Amino acid sequence: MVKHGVVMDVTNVEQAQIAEEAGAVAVMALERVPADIRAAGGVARMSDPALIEEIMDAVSIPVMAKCRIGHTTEALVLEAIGVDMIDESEVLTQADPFFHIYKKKFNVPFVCGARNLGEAVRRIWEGAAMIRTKGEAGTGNIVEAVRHMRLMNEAIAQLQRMTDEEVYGVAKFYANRYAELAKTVREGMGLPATVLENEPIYEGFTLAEIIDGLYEVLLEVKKLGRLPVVNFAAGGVATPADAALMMQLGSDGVFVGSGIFKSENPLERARAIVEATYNYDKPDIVAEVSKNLGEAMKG
Amino acid sequence: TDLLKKGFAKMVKHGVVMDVTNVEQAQIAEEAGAVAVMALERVPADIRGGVARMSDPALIEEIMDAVSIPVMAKCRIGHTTEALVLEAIGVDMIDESEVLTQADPFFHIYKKKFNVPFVCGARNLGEAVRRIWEGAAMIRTKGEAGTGNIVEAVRHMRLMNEAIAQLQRMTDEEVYGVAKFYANRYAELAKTVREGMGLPATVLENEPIYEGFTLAEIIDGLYEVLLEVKKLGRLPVVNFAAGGVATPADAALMMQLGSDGVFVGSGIFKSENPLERARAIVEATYNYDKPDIVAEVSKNLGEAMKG
Amino acid sequence: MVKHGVVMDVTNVEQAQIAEEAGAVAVMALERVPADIRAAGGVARMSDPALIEEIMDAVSIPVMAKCRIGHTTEALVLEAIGVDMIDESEVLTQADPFFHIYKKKFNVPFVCGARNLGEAVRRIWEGAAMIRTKGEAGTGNIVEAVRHMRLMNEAIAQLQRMTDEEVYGVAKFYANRYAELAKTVREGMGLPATVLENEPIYEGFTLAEIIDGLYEVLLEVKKLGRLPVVNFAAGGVATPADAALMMQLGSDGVFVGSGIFKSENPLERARAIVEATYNYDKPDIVAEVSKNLGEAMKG
Ligand SMILES: [Cl-]
Ligand SMILES: [Cl-]
Ligand SMILES: [Cl-]
Ligand SMILES: [Cl-]
Ligand SMILES: [Cl-]
Ligand SMILES: [Cl-]
Ligand SMILES: [Cl-]
Ligand SMILES: [Cl-]
Ligand SMILES: [Cl-]
Repeated sequence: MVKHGVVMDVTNVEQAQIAEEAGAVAVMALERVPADIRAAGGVARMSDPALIEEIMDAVSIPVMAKCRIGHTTEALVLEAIGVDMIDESEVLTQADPFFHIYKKKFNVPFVCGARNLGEAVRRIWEGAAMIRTKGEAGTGNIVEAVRHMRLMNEAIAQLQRMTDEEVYGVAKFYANRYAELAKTVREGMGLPATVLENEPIYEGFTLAEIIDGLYEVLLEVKKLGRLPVVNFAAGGVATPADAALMMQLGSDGVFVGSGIFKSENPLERARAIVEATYNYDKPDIVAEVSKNLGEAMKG
Repeated sequence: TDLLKKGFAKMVKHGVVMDVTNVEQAQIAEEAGAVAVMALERVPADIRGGVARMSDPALIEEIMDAVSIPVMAKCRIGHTTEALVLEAIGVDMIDESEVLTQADPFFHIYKKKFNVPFVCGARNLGEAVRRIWEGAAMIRTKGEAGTGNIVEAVRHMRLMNEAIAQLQRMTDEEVYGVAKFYANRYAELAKTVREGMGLPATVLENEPIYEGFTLAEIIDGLYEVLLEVKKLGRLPVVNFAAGGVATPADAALMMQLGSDGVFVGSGIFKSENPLERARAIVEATYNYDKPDIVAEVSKNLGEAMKG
Repeated sequence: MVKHGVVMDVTNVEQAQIAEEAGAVAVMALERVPADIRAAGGVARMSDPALIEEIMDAVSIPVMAKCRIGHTTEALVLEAIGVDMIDESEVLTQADPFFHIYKKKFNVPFVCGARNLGEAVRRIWEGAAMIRTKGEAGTGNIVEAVRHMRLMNEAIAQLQRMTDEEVYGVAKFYANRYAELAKTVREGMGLPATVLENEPIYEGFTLAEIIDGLYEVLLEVKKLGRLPVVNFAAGGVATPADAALMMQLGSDGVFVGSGIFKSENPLERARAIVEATYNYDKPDIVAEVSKNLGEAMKG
């Protein structure tokens, strides 16, 4: 699993090689860049396995691929063809409106997006091995990534000031999202929209067991003062300064999709973002690589 | 028929039913491995600007003569006459579908008096139970035909499975309470009419409201179907997924969610390579628990549909 | 512990002996009959130990004594002088407005009043060895005893139709009464009137542990189809027919306070109620003993 660096979105062999040449730590194989996914519209699904394999053969760095949220068979396909990591992302069209994939039963690692601590804890409990503190992919606006990293940092800072009993109270609150389907159905059957805490609602787990599960993850967060899994910033990174900004905010690394290939000079731009990510604390370097970089993505 | 209706349905389970608009497609569907075809003038993706009605009987007969596998056809909801026409020309099964323009805003066809079996759509348990009590021999947990977005089909199967899981934890008295709630939909016309006559929008439970049945009798009917659902832990009839199946992985997903099979409309003929695509969906449906097979048939399929 | 029969309230040696002569299964020693306690007013407390001991020496049947609700030192005194059973009753002036005595740490058995299933379960969990389904002592009106026995029977009948998961939901609901003090105090400190389920609130037990505790008692009730401890009816029994009525409703026996000594012929009246309680299913006997019984308590 990647721990530092820049993960780049690529749509073909040429881009995958450009990414590696630039210094990417890994690539994200997909048929449509996020920026083009928001505009195009339609239903964005898992990419053709043949395209992903072609990319896997074209580079010597890890290859990631995304599947729709809740689409466990798309994920089983990506695992079967051997991708290094699956990204269950909101970038694509959600397949299951109630539940995310139960990632723990898979062998391949998953990276999941999260807008706040509650989402991160829930994704981690279901099996995520890496978290993507995302904002809004395809916009080229770093504010969304910043808003969420701020929300994440503040939530963790406040969690560290709580007693375990108060942390359990947070776990209990975060667990409610899992009972949404059960309550909706009960209402549809003419009964109150409530649930018993000892009835199965997700993968055989009862609300009570889910609470204990989120509680154990929150205790890890409290002890570490951060998420217990690698956490990269994503969505909106368009310039070397944006990348460096996310690192200063505590990100372990960054994901870049539209910012590179939707800009004027992809290779040069990519190298610059890679250098800024490794030297986020060196203004002179960030400044030099941003010099004469050319047009950046609109957004 | 009674036993013959469910007899036909059990032979289509585990397979893929494909929508076709002509002899060529029907034939492609057959060589692809479809268990049956759904004949119609325009696929759901195209259906969605005007009034979509039953297809010309001549077009359906041409399709029936072009293939050796069974053929189904659609009729508008509540359109008893269209259904009677389809039965007369000999289709193997009638699909009272919401993809077509609803003809009766108050009631669905009373399917029990027909000889030919019916397949009806359902968004949740309540709808499935009412369609089944009306006579449906098959249910398709519908979603959003024509969008190529599997989310709709998933939502409804999730709702169906969760409701059935909750039903099994109830006593018979509690199930009766659910049947009572489900039956209210049949009294809508009666209440609206009473209000129009200047009286409270209420109804007496012993007055006829549907096909001669009183609300009280309808509740007992729904109650009996619910008891069957409770005993079996699933619907008492074949249940297929329908909606946005556009890829082999989508079909495999529905099967893993418990579907007995899948209906594919726009996903095949609105794609780049119809025959190849159809073949891949058929194999993915038969081997939904085989990641390697699903992956294999997904490679180099070409562009799919969207919406 | 008594299992059948009539328990009578006595205020002196003469009454205690009358009670035994009549056939009482045990006596309840106190300085003021309930009917006179409601009228008199003032603060009703534990009786003088000397009076209780005099009664203990005057009879050959068990002697009970009451203490104020929550008054654990009054109870420790009754235990020290050797009473056979302590009755923590609402007949006397409540001493602790938040909690009842933690009866489990005592050696002597306790009998507690209950108006409904929730109260019975809570009293049983805190240690009660016997329950008194009471209505309104001192009134001579059997309706209060009947109302509560009806409420008790119906609640148990409905509990038997529930799954364990639903029973837990009832246990959770019944447990809330214990957090009243904690919520009041938090509000007094300027914070929301809420509590964390893992913080101590009663005898070191957290709300969560109390819930599991009430849940285990409810499972016993569900399995038995009745309370897991002896259950007598009390308050309002003034005639032989009243006693027989309570037995037909499912009572294991009856407590009689005002009905006997506040009537015209105590001894004769007491014997009649004893006979009616043992032959509650024999109208001819109930009728014969009610014949020429004389004036009954007003109320
Ligand atoms: Cl979430
Ligand atoms: Cl509960
Ligand atoms: Cl973190
Ligand atoms: Cl309906
Ligand atoms: Cl009526
Ligand atoms: Cl089913
Ligand atoms: Cl209480
Ligand atoms: Cl809590
Ligand atoms: Cl009882």
